Amino acid sequence: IVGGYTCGANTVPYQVSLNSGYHFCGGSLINSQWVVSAAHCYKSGIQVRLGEDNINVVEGNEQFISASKSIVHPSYNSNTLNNDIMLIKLKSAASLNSRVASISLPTSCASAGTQCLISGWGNTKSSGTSYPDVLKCLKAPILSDSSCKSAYPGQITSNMFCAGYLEGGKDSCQGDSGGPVVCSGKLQGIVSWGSGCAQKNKPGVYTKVCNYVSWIKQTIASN
Ligand SMILES: [NH3+]CCc1ccccc1
Ligand SMILES: [Ca+2]
Repeated sequence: IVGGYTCGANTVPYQVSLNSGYHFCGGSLINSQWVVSAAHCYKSGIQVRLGEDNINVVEGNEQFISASKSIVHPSYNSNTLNNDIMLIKLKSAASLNSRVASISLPTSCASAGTQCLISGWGNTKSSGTSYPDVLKCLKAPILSDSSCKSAYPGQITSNMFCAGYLEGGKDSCQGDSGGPVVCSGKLQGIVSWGSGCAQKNKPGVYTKVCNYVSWIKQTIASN
């Protein structure tokens, strides 16, 4: 996250870190046994780390549960990043409390103008690199579909939205991938892609979760 603030320990209780010996992607807990992330975060041998604030320090609220199955969206295209969403099932169910909690799926798509919370452990510089160890938070509005398509001519599908600031300085960034965009207490987006980070007229692009709600529900009902 570039241009954000420190969230505070366990103030984003649905936030997960996907670990393969190191943090590589964020994710969101949608119930005690299922995590949703970006399909471009797919990897074998994922351990899901819940209850994290400092990802380099065991602070006491963590639950490290290995993944038993990962399901990438059947129409994920890695060249266009259309349908950049995947589900991860935990080997055992997470123990849910004030600090580890699932986030609700949407019943409505969020509109342009809606303010949202984006969070992650990704890079905090738009030029060069500095990775935080504690979770960073950013409040950003969903942008109109027409300013999104004007920023990324020919690349925005109906399964994407833009969120952020057209004049840059504030954005999600590398390592924030797969993480949550929560608007009014519902998961509306997944950190998916963009052109660099926090650049003028290059806002973050996010997977539009409301389009995927019945694939998610069907898939967890059957796996
Ligand atoms: N400018 C969009 C933000 C972004 C950039 C790279 C990876 C994930 C998110
Ligand atoms: Ca920790």
